[PDB]
Amino acid sequence: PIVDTGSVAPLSAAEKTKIRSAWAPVYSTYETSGVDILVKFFTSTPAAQEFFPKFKGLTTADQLKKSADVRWHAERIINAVNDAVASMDDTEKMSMKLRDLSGKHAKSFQVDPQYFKVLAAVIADTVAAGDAGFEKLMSMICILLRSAY
Amino acid sequence: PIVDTGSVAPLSAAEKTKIRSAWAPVYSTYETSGVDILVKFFTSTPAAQEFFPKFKGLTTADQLKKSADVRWHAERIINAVNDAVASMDDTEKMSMKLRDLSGKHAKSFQVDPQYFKVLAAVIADTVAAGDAGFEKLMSMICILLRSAY
Ligand code: HEM
Ligand code: HEM
Repeated sequence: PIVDTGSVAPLSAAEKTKIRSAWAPVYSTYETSGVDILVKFFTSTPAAQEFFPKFKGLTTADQLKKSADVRWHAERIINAVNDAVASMDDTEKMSMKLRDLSGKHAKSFQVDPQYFKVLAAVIADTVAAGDAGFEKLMSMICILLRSAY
Repeated sequence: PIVDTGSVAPLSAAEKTKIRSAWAPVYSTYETSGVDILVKFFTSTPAAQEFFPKFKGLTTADQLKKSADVRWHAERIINAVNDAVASMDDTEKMSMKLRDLSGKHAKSFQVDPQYFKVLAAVIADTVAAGDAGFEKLMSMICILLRSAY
């Protein structure tokens, strides 16, 4: 399961390879994947909706997929994950970028840190449901995303 | 015409209104608009191509529209303009964000500052060809984008 506290063991060359494979297809059409992942997370997790101000009024999954605000937010989130995937070999660069992002979530967007893993899970199901390796990569991302809180 | 030096007169309430109108449709489907604007700029301005490292190998306009790298870069650029459009009433906020962006272009991406206006022109043709008001908004953006150089 995905964790957002403590530490997780490094990624093995084997795990990185599977991740890159499962990711390629999804990121290949990130504009669609991203929106589905975000629309899914948003609709099924009511408690977290108050944190998407620009989505006020939107409710049906159909309205969301059409809002340019939703698409932009999804494209940015989905590309952040991609940056992480592209940096599995430079864990130092991966950290700097995410810690920076952590700060923005805590100081500006003011989002409750508990949902990072909830959304991470949706991304995991969609990309490679069941793969522990990918779950490990999402854990690193969640742990770093909470580093500024 | 669009300028990237000196200063330009403030935007009148009348100009801001036309801008918001011409922009709404374009930004409404920014993922497509952005890619066309960028693909157009890139293909017709060979001299500036060396500054898009992630596009090495890409040549036909068809290849570009399919690359995820091109789409992401276009979506980011097109949204930067949108941020500016959304801030015409808070020229102070508009400056901070752009100056920051100026620094990135000069210190990291290392892009030749002369093309800002060339691309700004393509964005102007597409959005509201001929409108001086919109050209004024693009000038503010180019002047600020060169402030770090
Ligand atoms: C793996 C999880 C997540 C990733 C990788 C992620 C990534 C990002 C990225 C890259 C941005 C763009 C920031 C910028 O424009 O500078 C962003 C913005 C934002 N994120 Fe997160 N995010 C995550 C989870 C969440 C969650 C769970 C929430 C809400 C419960 C959230 C709420 C926001 C908000 C409110 C913004 C600001 C959007 C705006 O006003 O334009 N994020 N996030
Ligand atoms: C109105 C004009 C322009 C705007 C508003 C604009 C906006 C942006 C934005 C918002 C980014 C994202 C930066 C980030 O990821 O933090 C960016 C990246 C970039 N821009 Fe500009 N840009 C403009 C013109 C240009 C021009 C003319 C060139 C090249 C001749 C250029 C080359 C780059 C490069 C190389 C990147 C880095 C892309 C990457 O490696 O991910 N930009 N620009």
